[PDB]
Amino acid sequence: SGAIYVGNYRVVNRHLATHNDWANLVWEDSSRDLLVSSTTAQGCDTIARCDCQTGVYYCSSRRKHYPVSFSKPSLIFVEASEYYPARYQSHLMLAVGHSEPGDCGGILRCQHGVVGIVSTGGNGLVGFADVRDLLWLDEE
Ligand SMILES: COCC(=O)Nc1c(Cl)cc(C)cc1OCc1ncccn1
Ligand SMILES: [Zn+2]
Repeated sequence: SGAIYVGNYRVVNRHLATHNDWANLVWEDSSRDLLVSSTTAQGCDTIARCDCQTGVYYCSSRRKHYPVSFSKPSLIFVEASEYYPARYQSHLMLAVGHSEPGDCGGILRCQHGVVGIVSTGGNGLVGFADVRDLLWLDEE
């Protein structure tokens, strides 16, 4: 589990969104595994605006933050889980890093701020849904 809290937005994995998220919906995209809902309080996270390929992510199944190198956001074939059929995920970055299902929502961050959240992994893979292209998270 986990979310990004930027401005009056809450960014979560679409597959982990609650009824309150869906009832206060701003934007969602199944191909990216992302959903954004509105919040009453302002958040403290800042979004990175960059092309970094190194950063640090939080792994709840280890209670640890790990430094990683990660690929650029791409369209990458993702095998079945309980939430989607084997399908093509978009805006996804991969790293070698330990991963299990409930890890989704952990933040990946670089020197500029929040890069994305955990979404996929296995087999020593961890996939991050990128948020750096969502420039509107910084306004309104
Ligand atoms: C074995 O069931 C699939 C599963 O839940 N795997 C998975 C794992 Cl190990 C870890 C995370 C955080 C997400 C995951 O799910 C998305 C996903 N499905 C498949 C392949 C890669 N990423
Ligand atoms: Zn960066």
